[PDB]
Amino acid sequence: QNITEEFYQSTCSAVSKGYLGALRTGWYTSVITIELSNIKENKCNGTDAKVKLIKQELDKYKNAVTDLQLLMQSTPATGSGSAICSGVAVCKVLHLEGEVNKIKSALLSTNKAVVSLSNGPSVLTSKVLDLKNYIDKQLLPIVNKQSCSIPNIETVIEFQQKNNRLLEITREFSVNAGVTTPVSTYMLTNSELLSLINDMPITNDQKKLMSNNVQIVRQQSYSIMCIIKEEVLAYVVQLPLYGVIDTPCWKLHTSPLCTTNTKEGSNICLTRTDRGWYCDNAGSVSFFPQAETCKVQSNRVFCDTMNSLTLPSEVNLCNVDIFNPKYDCKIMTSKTDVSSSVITSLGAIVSCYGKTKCTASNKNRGIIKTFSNGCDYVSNKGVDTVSVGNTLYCVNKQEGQSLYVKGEPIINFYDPLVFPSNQFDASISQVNEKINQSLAFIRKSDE
Amino acid sequence: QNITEEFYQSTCSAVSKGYLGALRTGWYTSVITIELSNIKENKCNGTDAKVKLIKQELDKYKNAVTDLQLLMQSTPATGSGSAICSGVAVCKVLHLEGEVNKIKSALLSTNKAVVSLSNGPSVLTSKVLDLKNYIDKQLLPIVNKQSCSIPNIETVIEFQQKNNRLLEITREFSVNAGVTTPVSTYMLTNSELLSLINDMPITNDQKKLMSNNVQIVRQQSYSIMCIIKEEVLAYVVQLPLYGVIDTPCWKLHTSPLCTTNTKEGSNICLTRTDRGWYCDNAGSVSFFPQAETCKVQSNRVFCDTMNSLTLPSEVNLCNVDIFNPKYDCKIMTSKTDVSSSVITSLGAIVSCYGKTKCTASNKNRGIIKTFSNGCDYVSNKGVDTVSVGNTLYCVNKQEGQSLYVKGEPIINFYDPLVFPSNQFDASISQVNEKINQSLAFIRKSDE
Amino acid sequence: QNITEEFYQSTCSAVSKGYLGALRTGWYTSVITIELSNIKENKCNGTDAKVKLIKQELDKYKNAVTDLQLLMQSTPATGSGSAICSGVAVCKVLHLEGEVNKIKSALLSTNKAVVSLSNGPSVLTSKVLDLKNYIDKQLLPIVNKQSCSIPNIETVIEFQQKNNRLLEITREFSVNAGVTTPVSTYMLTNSELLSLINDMPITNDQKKLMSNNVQIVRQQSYSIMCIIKEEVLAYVVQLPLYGVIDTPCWKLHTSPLCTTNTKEGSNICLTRTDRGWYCDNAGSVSFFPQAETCKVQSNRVFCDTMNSLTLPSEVNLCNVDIFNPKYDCKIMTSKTDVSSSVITSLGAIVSCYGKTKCTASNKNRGIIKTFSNGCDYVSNKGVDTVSVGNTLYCVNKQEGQSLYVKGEPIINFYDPLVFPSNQFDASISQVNEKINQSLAFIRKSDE
Ligand SMILES: *[C@@H]1O[C@H](CO)[C@@H](O)[C@H](O)[C@H]1NC(C)=O
Ligand SMILES: *[C@@H]1O[C@H](CO)[C@@H](O)[C@H](O)[C@H]1NC(C)=O
Ligand SMILES: *[C@@H]1O[C@H](CO)[C@@H](O)[C@H](O)[C@H]1NC(C)=O
Repeated sequence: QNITEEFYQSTCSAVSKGYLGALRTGWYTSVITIELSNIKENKCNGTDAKVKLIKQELDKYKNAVTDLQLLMQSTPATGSGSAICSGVAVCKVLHLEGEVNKIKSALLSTNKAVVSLSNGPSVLTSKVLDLKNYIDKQLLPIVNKQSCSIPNIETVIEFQQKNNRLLEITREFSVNAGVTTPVSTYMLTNSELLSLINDMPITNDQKKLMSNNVQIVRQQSYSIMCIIKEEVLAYVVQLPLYGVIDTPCWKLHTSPLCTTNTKEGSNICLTRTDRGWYCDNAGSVSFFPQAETCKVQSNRVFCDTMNSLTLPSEVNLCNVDIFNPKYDCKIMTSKTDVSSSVITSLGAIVSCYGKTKCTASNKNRGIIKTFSNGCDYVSNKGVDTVSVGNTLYCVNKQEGQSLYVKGEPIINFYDPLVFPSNQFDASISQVNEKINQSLAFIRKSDE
Repeated sequence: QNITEEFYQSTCSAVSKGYLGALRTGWYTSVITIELSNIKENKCNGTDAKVKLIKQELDKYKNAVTDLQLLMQSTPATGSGSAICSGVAVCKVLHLEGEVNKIKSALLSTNKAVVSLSNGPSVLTSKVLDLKNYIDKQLLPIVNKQSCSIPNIETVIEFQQKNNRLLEITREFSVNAGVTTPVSTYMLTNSELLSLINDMPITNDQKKLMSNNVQIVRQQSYSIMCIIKEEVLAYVVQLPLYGVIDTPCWKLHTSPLCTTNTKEGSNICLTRTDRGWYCDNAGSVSFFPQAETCKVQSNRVFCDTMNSLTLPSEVNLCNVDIFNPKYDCKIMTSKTDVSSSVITSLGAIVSCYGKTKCTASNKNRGIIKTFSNGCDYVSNKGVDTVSVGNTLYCVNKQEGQSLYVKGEPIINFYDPLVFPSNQFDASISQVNEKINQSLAFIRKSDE
Repeated sequence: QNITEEFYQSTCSAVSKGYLGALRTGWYTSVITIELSNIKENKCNGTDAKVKLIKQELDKYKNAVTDLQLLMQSTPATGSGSAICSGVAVCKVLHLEGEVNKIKSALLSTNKAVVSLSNGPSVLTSKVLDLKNYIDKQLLPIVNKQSCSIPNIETVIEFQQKNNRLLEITREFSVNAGVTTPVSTYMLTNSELLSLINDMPITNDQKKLMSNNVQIVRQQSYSIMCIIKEEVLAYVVQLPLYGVIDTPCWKLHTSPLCTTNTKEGSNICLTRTDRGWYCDNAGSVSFFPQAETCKVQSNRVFCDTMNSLTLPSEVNLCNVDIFNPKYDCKIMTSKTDVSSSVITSLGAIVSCYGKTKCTASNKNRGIIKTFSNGCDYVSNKGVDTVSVGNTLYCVNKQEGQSLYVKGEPIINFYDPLVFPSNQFDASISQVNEKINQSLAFIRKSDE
């Protein structure tokens, strides 16, 4: 893992390079079945406590079954509808007549089986729980008589253990309108997930990747409820396919860059916009503005292209030349010089203004650097914490090399009188045009 | 269900009509009691494992009881205080002396009972768990001797099952400062909720509505902890009363509308503001800006007026004439032409700019539409996915009719030199006044 | 508890005073160990149901152990890395050879013990669960033979109870990448937390404070996973140290202040910015802009300085003189006069504009106050609810004294023609300078 960082003194921004990205570009759906028992209440003369315990657990089984039924009778729309059409397409096929009977026959003797549906896909189905065999074989002879037979206490415990997975799956599907993410161990055990990864149409290097990051895989997966019909509970798990592997990725960090005059009210500020994760993707750059869309593990990043923006690759030139014409680099302006700090991958940017006490300390040496007014940076080599005012941040102690790219702060190139200080989604060149417009009103009204 | 949609080419916005709204306007509180056992530790000479299991579960019962006590001794304020005064008013009455004794007497023989409190309301109380009868009858003869009696293994399992609901209710009330939402199956089982709906002072059509959408009802309900006193645990469930039923509701979708010049830096943008859910409400329009405030089920919408804004009904004319003087329609401006798409109820708005590759595909036919630069729309009829750059969205496959309302994009009516490009919460007429002000500075400085 | 409030009619803002703050300034780490059993599968000829139940629970024990191992083999970075360096420093020491053996020896006979690590700290270690003794003593004689011995049903239940805490701790550490907050009862029981508070190097008054607010303490704590190695599961709990106790704190509430002309489009608005919690802190003021960073219990506030801004104490003069030169008080401007209300600690600010029906009611008297157009305030004395349009808010019924500070609304001091209506993070003096600039263009172009 070659993680490196670059602080640009001129724009008060840093870029953390060297990350290998795995971008989600496709979906792999799989059908998960639970064999249920079509057992209407069959209540008999019962008294001894083992029978009461069985009848109680049996009512919890019926309530979970009717709840999954009212969940499929009326399914509320979810904010995930734009990401689940593939798994939903499998559920719509399962609703066809005879289709639940097909998977019901293929999984008659085995747990796993490939099934060609009436919509063509050769989908892979599994069978993680068998309640029809247990209730109809171990319980009906106990409840299908004039008076109930006495089950042994081992059966009471075994039925509470088996029925448990059904109750938790019904709880998640009910509170989330049939669509859950991340995918829990109740929907798919770690053992079942690794077996599903092994059976995926991916390279052996991708199976090793998803198997070594199962929690991230779970967080980028969906579990979709299909149907309860004819003693079968089926639901689709939608797993990520990372069509982009090992693509270069980097993270942009930005902090306010103000002037440091001694008279308050005479200072102007500037901040680069669009901080977050950038990855090379198909001749363009995929930008992820939201913080939860990229999970990081050491050297590696796992992003979902669902919540990304597609930018031309020239967007990276804002990191090397912000005044560069191939790309209109974006900034925001204000006159709000409040001190702050940003913890980067290998150090910390500190924007210190006013009377704020900014410093960087080592746990055993004490304060090793005092920041003056302006925007500065310190590496994690020898630094443990950074204090800005009354706030103390912890520096990431990850190994890597930092580079301080010295340069004049670009905020000094601007005349304060004509500066646009109210700008939000503004470009470097847009700001220069507003300055030419305020300068033309004085050029004409001097001549 | 008559769901229809209208895309306005002129403003790059769409309106999804035909939804029937159910707006929350009132609250129905109900008291939920759990009979507890005032049993101080009564530890005796115990050794056999059944006694250990009982004593362990009994300590978990005392810790849950003392935790509910420290929860009512000091109750942290919650961000829900502006929505729970009705249920809280019932809890303040329960704290009166003799009032817990009243409900304790009315529920002596039955589970449900109406109780007239010392604040007048005829409230409906229930009794979902009876631990006083079970501990004092089944457990004290086992622990109230010199040496403990041996309980059978059926009692150990039955006590872990009954004590379980207490522990989960105490967990939710403890982590949430006594106020939980949504209302879980631990606070109120699906069986108890449907019975509470049946006993509500609502029409039979509203009971069928809440009973068919119990999860949405749960998400729009509160469970408030009252008091633990004199062998009684009481808490109030605050359920929604939908005074507005079947009111017309619609959803506004907006997307950036920019000019498409070939020289970057010469383009101006405009976006309609206030996207979200609108419902007719009491001679006005209730607007819901936040995304989680309206749950949708097929044709129907369930909103809470707690987080809504009240607008004049003329706000709908921004959908028919945005240049119309009865209402100052709102826009935001910029020069940020980044491509994007919005998945609507029956199609997709696509704002394509620059070199971005925007398209709409069918699963079996491939690309069926390529968007050019500007703002456009495509219906879900025959369309499965929409790609903008490296991002792929899924189109909602819901049945309904779309209408493409052709019209000149209003961004073309604006001169770029005098356009206000930094506007956030700006009106159509506000922007026109800023244009008259920049045009007067050139009219006077030409004459 | 002396809670008081002050409404400033001139700026449409209120300040709730009298709160005693407890600001987190340090961390107290403690090591929590669980003795595990290094037991490879030792599967034997087993058939009777008690053996099946044991073997099932034993596989759930191994899966939880391997999951904690893959969690420590690859630990994903978390957004909490800037707040956990202290507890992480203890985990890095535990990874040293012989260091897990040290705590393994000190806790050989007792549950609690102070341990001097190979990094100096005298840390306090505990031992909350002993699975090595239970599996190796109660289970291996049952599974380490040619054919498995029959365990009694008491052992099956006791092992499911003991193994349970391991499975829930592994679930939380797995889904959260080894760092959880708040700290659950699974990580640390209420009994263990109070005992940890008693053993803390704090005054007796701080132990009473944290013990009376354990849920807030839990919400401001972290549980960090260390290592699984040599039959020991260790994880660090990072508890808050409140170096600031009983410091004066107050909460600023702001609401839009517009003009009330009868011709729409001629009104200008202004809103004070930086609403939230303020606390005196080390010669400065700690401001908390985010809503979840301060938990309130009656009179008291518990904040974390991690997400605060440090402001000069002159920031309070925006509450007494907003036109005052020692501090540049901040405002935002617009022309968006939409009615709204803010529920304060002791009353409600109501900003009423247009045709909106704003009122304040008592539950038994009905409407007791009708607001006219402008910004106004009403105390909670005699008031239960406040209605703005179709929205009804509940007034906090907390006891305290309100003071209505009468004054001319400052929005009336501004000429509408030259007002800057697009301002976001703007100062009072910044706005005055933009007004001098628009007035100079007319002074020179009249002369
Ligand atoms: C003003 O416009 C000219 C175009 O001739 C350009 O070269 C110059 O950079 C502009 N001024 C500023 C301050 O950007
Ligand atoms: C300028 O003001 C006049 C008022 O006489 C108005 O009719 C016109 O629409 C305004 N101009 C623009 C571009 O809105
Ligand atoms: C204009 O500038 C002068 C400085 O001489 C200042 O005193 C005055 O307050 C400014 N005007 C406004 C409206 O703030």
